[PDB]
Amino acid sequence: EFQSKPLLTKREREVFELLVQDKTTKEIASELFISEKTVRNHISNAMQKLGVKGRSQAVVELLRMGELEL
Amino acid sequence: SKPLLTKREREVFELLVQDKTTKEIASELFISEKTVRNHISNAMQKLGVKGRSQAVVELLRMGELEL
Repeated sequence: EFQSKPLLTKREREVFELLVQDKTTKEIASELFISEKTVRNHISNAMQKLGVKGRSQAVVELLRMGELEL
Repeated sequence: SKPLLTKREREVFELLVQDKTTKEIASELFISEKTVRNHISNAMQKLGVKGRSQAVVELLRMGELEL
């Protein structure tokens, strides 16, 4: 309706939801049927969108924003 | 189940979730960057996880960190 689209794309969110369950990037790639490079690319793009340098800070910010659950 | 962090280990994570690099943490807590990495590693081992983000998520789960 009028709310803006989530900052994360669908696939970025899937990667992050696996990330918080302790999966390695190989396991995420295997689960999502994509290359590891693609997993890294998704993590990288999401952190450039949040303007943070590390995965920890991406997770925290995403959690603050309601874009990721736990 | 419930692993206990020392004062320093908790402090490092508390600073970590405020978007500080290890360099900055080292500066604020008046210790070396090596010592900061050591506290992080030892916390990760107590928590049974593989990286910093997983440590943060497990501490959030247990109620030992707040955002």
